Amino acid sequence: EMQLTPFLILLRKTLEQLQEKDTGNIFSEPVPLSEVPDYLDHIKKPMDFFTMKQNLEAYRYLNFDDFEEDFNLIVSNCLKYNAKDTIFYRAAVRLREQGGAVLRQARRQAEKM
Ligand SMILES: Cn1nccc1C(=O)Nc1ccc(F)cc1F
Repeated sequence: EMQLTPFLILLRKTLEQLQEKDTGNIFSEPVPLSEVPDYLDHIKKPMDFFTMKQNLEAYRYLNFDDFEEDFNLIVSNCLKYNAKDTIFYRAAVRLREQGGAVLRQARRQAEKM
Protein backbone atom coordinates (compact mmCIF):
# COMPACT_ATOMS: atom_id res chain seq x y z
CA GLU A 1 0.00 0.00 0.00
CA MET A 2 2.36 2.69 -1.30
CA GLN A 3 3.34 4.60 -4.42
CA LEU A 4 5.26 2.68 -7.10
CA THR A 5 7.69 5.38 -8.26
CA PRO A 6 9.50 5.98 -4.91
CA PHE A 7 9.78 2.24 -4.37
CA LEU A 8 11.46 1.75 -7.74
CA ILE A 9 13.78 4.69 -7.06
CA LEU A 10 14.75 2.99 -3.80
CA LEU A 11 15.39 -0.32 -5.53
CA ARG A 12 17.54 1.40 -8.18
CA LYS A 13 19.65 3.04 -5.47
CA THR A 14 19.88 -0.23 -3.55
CA LEU A 15 20.99 -2.16 -6.63
CA GLU A 16 23.70 0.43 -7.28
CA GLN A 17 24.88 0.09 -3.67
CA LEU A 18 25.01 -3.70 -3.98
CA GLN A 19 26.94 -3.44 -7.24
CA GLU A 20 29.48 -1.20 -5.48
CA LYS A 21 30.17 -4.04 -3.02
CA ASP A 22 31.04 -6.39 -5.92
CA THR A 23 34.36 -4.69 -6.56
CA GLY A 24 35.64 -7.36 -8.94
CA ASN A 25 32.42 -7.09 -10.96
CA ILE A 26 32.15 -10.88 -10.87
CA PHE A 27 28.35 -10.62 -10.54
CA SER A 28 27.76 -7.72 -12.95
CA GLU A 29 26.74 -9.91 -15.90
CA PRO A 30 25.58 -13.52 -16.37
CA VAL A 31 28.18 -16.20 -15.83
CA PRO A 32 29.44 -16.85 -19.41
CA LEU A 33 27.96 -20.22 -20.36
CA SER A 34 30.50 -20.45 -23.20
CA GLU A 35 33.37 -20.07 -20.71
CA VAL A 36 31.77 -22.23 -17.98
CA PRO A 37 30.08 -24.97 -20.04
CA ASP A 38 28.93 -27.10 -17.08
CA TYR A 39 27.35 -24.20 -15.17
CA LEU A 40 23.74 -25.25 -15.82
CA ASP A 41 24.35 -28.84 -14.66
CA HIS A 42 24.37 -27.50 -11.09
CA ILE A 43 22.58 -24.13 -11.22
CA LYS A 44 18.82 -24.13 -11.82
CA LYS A 45 18.36 -20.34 -12.14
CA PRO A 46 21.35 -18.14 -13.02
CA MET A 47 21.23 -14.56 -11.76
CA ASP A 48 23.37 -11.43 -11.96
CA PHE A 49 23.10 -7.69 -11.42
CA PHE A 50 22.40 -6.86 -15.07
CA THR A 51 19.47 -9.28 -15.16
CA MET A 52 18.25 -7.74 -11.88
CA LYS A 53 18.34 -4.27 -13.44
CA GLN A 54 16.30 -5.54 -16.40
CA ASN A 55 13.78 -7.18 -14.06
CA LEU A 56 13.54 -3.99 -12.00
CA GLU A 57 12.81 -1.87 -15.07
CA ALA A 58 10.28 -4.43 -16.33
CA TYR A 59 8.33 -3.89 -13.07
CA ARG A 60 9.00 -7.46 -11.96
CA TYR A 61 9.98 -6.42 -8.39
CA LEU A 62 6.96 -5.02 -6.54
CA ASN A 63 8.04 -5.85 -2.99
CA PHE A 64 11.35 -6.06 -1.25
CA ASP A 65 11.23 -9.87 -1.08
CA ASP A 66 11.04 -10.04 -4.92
CA PHE A 67 14.29 -8.06 -5.11
CA GLU A 68 16.13 -9.75 -2.25
CA GLU A 69 15.29 -13.23 -3.60
CA ASP A 70 17.23 -12.51 -6.78
CA PHE A 71 20.16 -11.03 -4.83
CA ASN A 72 20.20 -14.19 -2.71
CA LEU A 73 20.33 -16.26 -5.91
CA ILE A 74 23.48 -14.42 -7.02
CA VAL A 75 25.08 -15.35 -3.70
CA SER A 76 23.80 -18.91 -3.35
CA ASN A 77 24.58 -19.87 -6.96
CA CYS A 78 28.17 -18.73 -6.47
CA LEU A 79 28.56 -20.61 -3.17
CA LYS A 80 27.07 -23.71 -4.79
CA TYR A 81 29.14 -23.75 -7.96
CA ASN A 82 32.57 -22.69 -6.70
CA ALA A 83 34.90 -24.56 -4.35
CA LYS A 84 35.42 -23.03 -0.92
CA ASP A 85 39.08 -22.30 -1.57
CA THR A 86 38.39 -19.86 -4.44
CA ILE A 87 38.19 -16.11 -4.81
CA PHE A 88 34.72 -16.53 -6.32
CA TYR A 89 33.38 -18.40 -3.29
CA ARG A 90 34.83 -15.88 -0.86
CA ALA A 91 33.47 -13.01 -2.98
CA ALA A 92 29.97 -14.42 -2.51
CA VAL A 93 30.52 -14.62 1.26
CA ARG A 94 31.71 -11.01 1.27
CA LEU A 95 28.74 -9.91 -0.84
CA ARG A 96 26.32 -11.74 1.46
CA GLU A 97 27.76 -9.91 4.47
CA GLN A 98 28.22 -6.45 2.99
CA GLY A 99 25.18 -6.60 0.72
CA GLY A 100 23.00 -7.92 3.51
CA ALA A 101 23.69 -4.70 5.42
CA VAL A 102 22.72 -2.59 2.39
CA LEU A 103 19.52 -4.63 2.06
CA ARG A 104 18.49 -4.31 5.70
CA GLN A 105 18.65 -0.51 5.61
CA ALA A 106 16.88 -0.39 2.24
CA ARG A 107 14.04 -2.65 3.43
CA ARG A 108 13.60 -0.36 6.43
CA GLN A 109 13.19 2.55 4.01
CA ALA A 110 10.57 0.60 2.04
CA GLU A 111 8.66 -0.12 5.27
CA LYS A 112 8.49 3.63 5.95
CA MET A 113 6.55 3.97 2.67
C1 LIG B 1 31.13 -19.64 -11.63
N1 LIG B 1 31.28 -18.19 -11.38
N2 LIG B 1 30.68 -17.66 -10.45
C2 LIG B 1 30.97 -16.35 -10.42
C3 LIG B 1 31.79 -16.10 -11.43
C4 LIG B 1 31.99 -17.26 -12.04
C5 LIG B 1 32.78 -17.44 -13.13
O1 LIG B 1 33.10 -18.58 -13.50
N3 LIG B 1 33.20 -16.31 -13.75
C6 LIG B 1 34.02 -16.36 -14.83
C7 LIG B 1 35.08 -17.26 -14.98
C8 LIG B 1 35.87 -17.23 -16.12
C9 LIG B 1 35.62 -16.30 -17.12
F1 LIG B 1 36.41 -16.26 -18.25
C10 LIG B 1 34.58 -15.39 -16.97
C11 LIG B 1 33.78 -15.42 -15.83
F2 LIG B 1 32.78 -14.53 -15.72
